[PDB]
Amino acid sequence: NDEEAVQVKEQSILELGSLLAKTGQAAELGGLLKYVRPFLNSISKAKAARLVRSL
Repeated sequence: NDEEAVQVKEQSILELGSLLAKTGQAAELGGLLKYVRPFLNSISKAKAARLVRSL
């Protein structure tokens, strides 16, 4: 379903974010949180806030 797509999208955000963390990116990783802003409105506030705090 769509929930699976959202899930793999989230783990894609974590994966790519980890890659940017390993490559030492600042503006990219810092702008990632701004880029995922509209994506956080498609799901619950709990997972969104958790993602924000994690990143």
